[PDB]
Amino acid sequence: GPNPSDLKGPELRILIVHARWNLQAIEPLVKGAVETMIEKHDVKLENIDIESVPGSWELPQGIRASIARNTYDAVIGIGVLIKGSTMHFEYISEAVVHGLMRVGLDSGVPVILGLLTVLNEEQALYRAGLNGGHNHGNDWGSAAVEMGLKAL
Amino acid sequence: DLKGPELRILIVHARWNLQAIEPLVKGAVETMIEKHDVKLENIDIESVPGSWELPQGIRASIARNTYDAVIGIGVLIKGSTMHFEYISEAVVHGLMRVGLDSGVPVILGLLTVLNEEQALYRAGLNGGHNHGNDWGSAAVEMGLKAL
Amino acid sequence: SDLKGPELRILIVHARWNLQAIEPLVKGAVETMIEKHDVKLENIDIESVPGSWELPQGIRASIARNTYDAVIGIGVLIKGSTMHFEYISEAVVHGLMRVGLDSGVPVILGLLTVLNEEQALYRAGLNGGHNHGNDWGSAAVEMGLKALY
Amino acid sequence: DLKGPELRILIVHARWNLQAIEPLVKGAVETMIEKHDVKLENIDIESVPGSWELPQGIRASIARNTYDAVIGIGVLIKGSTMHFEYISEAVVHGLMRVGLDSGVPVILGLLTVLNEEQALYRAGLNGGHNHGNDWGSAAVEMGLKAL
Amino acid sequence: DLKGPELRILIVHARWNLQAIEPLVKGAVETMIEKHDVKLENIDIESVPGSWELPQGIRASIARNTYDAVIGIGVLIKGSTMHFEYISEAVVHGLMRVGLDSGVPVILGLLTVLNEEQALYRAGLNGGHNHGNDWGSAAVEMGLKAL
Ligand SMILES: Cc1cc2nc3c(=O)[nH]c(=O)nc-3n(C[C@H](O)[C@H](O)[C@H](O)CO)c2cc1C
Ligand SMILES: Cc1cc2nc3c(=O)[nH]c(=O)nc-3n(C[C@H](O)[C@H](O)[C@H](O)CO)c2cc1C
Ligand SMILES: Cc1cc2nc3c(=O)[nH]c(=O)nc-3n(C[C@H](O)[C@H](O)[C@H](O)CO)c2cc1C
Ligand SMILES: Cc1cc2nc3c(=O)[nH]c(=O)nc-3n(C[C@H](O)[C@H](O)[C@H](O)CO)c2cc1C
Ligand SMILES: Cc1cc2nc3c(=O)[nH]c(=O)nc-3n(C[C@H](O)[C@H](O)[C@H](O)CO)c2cc1C
Repeated sequence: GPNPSDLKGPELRILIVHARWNLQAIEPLVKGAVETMIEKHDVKLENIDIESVPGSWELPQGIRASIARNTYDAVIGIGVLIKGSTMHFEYISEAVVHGLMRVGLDSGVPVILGLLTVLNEEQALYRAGLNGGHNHGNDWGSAAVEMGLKAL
Repeated sequence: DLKGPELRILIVHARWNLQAIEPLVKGAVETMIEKHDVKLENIDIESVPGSWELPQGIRASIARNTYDAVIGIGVLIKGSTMHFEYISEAVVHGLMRVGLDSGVPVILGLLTVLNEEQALYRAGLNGGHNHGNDWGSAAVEMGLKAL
Repeated sequence: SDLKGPELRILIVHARWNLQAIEPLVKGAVETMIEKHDVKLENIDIESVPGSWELPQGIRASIARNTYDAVIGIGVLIKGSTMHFEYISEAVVHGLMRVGLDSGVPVILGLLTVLNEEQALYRAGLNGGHNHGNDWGSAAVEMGLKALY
Repeated sequence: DLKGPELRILIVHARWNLQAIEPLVKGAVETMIEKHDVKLENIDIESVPGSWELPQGIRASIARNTYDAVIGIGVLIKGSTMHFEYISEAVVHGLMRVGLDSGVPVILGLLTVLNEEQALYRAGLNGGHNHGNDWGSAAVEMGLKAL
Repeated sequence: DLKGPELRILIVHARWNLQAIEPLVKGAVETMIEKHDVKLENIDIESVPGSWELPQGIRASIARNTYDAVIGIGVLIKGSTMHFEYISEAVVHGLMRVGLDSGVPVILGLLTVLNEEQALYRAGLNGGHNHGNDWGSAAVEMGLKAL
């Protein structure tokens, strides 16, 4: 499984952009990422910006717009895509993931992937720390801090 | 709660499967006007032959005029060949690229369905929800956040 | 379409694998542009390349040499015993989208990605099918005009 | 008949599955020389460990010297993992990119097969047709059309 | 018989599945030093949380220092969601991009497997061949050919 770090980033500025489809799963993820950065990495509450966009499709664009306006040491993109009856899931999952990798590489700002691509709601909730699962948001918080520091 | 009386929105839609396209365009327009105070004269509506032309039509139009947000609308239905799989992927990638290259929010109004029924259901027919409404709200929201 | 493009310059690049299917497609695109959209025969350049893989590159080279208002890329890819079909279908389609977006010139997709010969011939107007080359011709004129005017 | 006595051709090939690679390189070279009058000293041949390095080895080489066309040759065989699926796609994409970025025609000589037999058959063994010959002609034609 | 006593090599590896990663890194390093005369001081070893961070970690590092070649090592195992499919593809595409953008050879040391056993087997355990050895030799070769 994952192997996080014990790094401190009191001076890091971190941006979190999350979609709003499936808020039930999004909230615990955001909260986990924030709590872990503060309590475990000494990031300051004032240095964490939180923005939202309607859906996962908008994540790469929202992130790109925000890092052009302000300066961040790392960004976490959070969203939940659930397979439905159409091929929508397959095609936008791929476009969004590609989009996030591009924004990070174009800008030089680490973009941490907080995108869940699941078959059903249960899988999402389970990865958000509910029903006995592990909250992946925590890992994302630690990844952001680590990448923020290594980025300089 | 978001109002954009000064927003300029572009809507580019393909012409294959007009039966499903029209309700989507209409739903988007009605929602922006009636619920976000966008002005009818501030909404440009253009069309292209098919979904393949969507990225290019949008790229050309945003180079000519200035818009706060764009909605690309089309309907791709799986057929007997592999056409559907390969162009769906290319068109979706194309739309993301035009949005990122230009800095202009591009809202995805592309239905990629197995059959006609699925598209109509997502256009508000037969008891379904009209996704066009969601796209209009998204365009307004992204347009405002874009500044 | 009631659109006329007597001043449009159109480029058609087609591959040579499966000429049986390629010819009717090219022919249908040309005849439609001329007879239905008043494009002038002398304003239509026709070029060929060995295979679909070369399509994006041939188009990129040609639109850097001359000026065109719209381009139509024509090729036929048929599923074989290897994964060749799946991988290059995807790369070629992506390449044609890229060339159109990089250059600003409308690229009409005239690429058939079929499971067998019959599907391609049918889409070329044979055996009771509709010739897709006609639609491509009309799309190139429309996009050419909207490219500018 | 296309003749290119003044063309400079580059051939970069991987080294995994040499049994299939050699005949492909050989067919491409023999065909350019014997049928298109390309000069032996005008053909550079380079190798890289595997297919993954093909795009990078080609990019490096066309930055150093000037070539009219390039042929990238390699063989990918489906194995037990998903490696085949993911690098086949990335390599093919990488080869298309290098060609478009540079303006130098890149001919695809990458076989993506399910097993060894399929690759040998396409290299001209066991009653099959050597695809290397086709690639040689394609490079000459694209080399001349590139100017 | 390639020797690169003056080569500077960078190795960036993720930390998911350390059980498989360590043997891979070790095989790569040992092979470069014992078989290609690369100096232990000239090998930088960095890590990142997961495979998703590999392309970015590598890009940041080759912007700071100068390396003749890079090896990106990570292990992606198929799970219950579609995560594996989507990020395997994006990471592989990402690594090819960083290598083509920068001009620095990037050796793919990414295992995309269906289960833990497949990964350990490819790391030289349970009778398998250590793929890290192959990657170390590829890096030396591409580093030397890169000039
Ligand atoms: C049919 C359909 C299904 C969608 N499913 C999701 C989903 O599961 N998760 C998500 O974040 N956004 C989803 N979206 C929203 C998408 O990311 C975006 O807001 C819209 O396509 C318009 O840009 C969906 C949109 C559509 C039209
Ligand atoms: C065989 C075939 C099937 C097509 N199916 C669709 C479709 O379902 N929806 C759509 O908007 N366009 C479709 N198109 C049109 C495509 O987006 C484009 O206009 C044309 O390929 C010419 O560039 C299709 C074109 C072809 C050749
Ligand atoms: C195994 C194999 C199958 C091919 N199938 C097609 C096909 O169906 N259509 C086409 O235009 N070209 C095809 N090509 C040619 C390809 O588009 C191209 O010319 C060359 O592969 C690299 O120049 C094929 C090439 C190979 C090696
Ligand atoms: C598990 C595995 C399977 C591979 N299979 C192939 C293959 O079928 N063909 C090929 O040219 N290279 C293959 N390679 C090598 C690849 O092209 C490249 O040299 C290395 O991955 C390091 O970049 C493979 C490498 C690995 C680790
Ligand atoms: C559901 C899930 C599965 C993951 N699986 C892997 C894996 O198999 N290998 C790996 O290196 N990283 C894995 N990661 C981590 C990923 O590469 C990355 O570090 C994090 O998503 C933060 O951007 C996974 C992350 C998630 C959320």
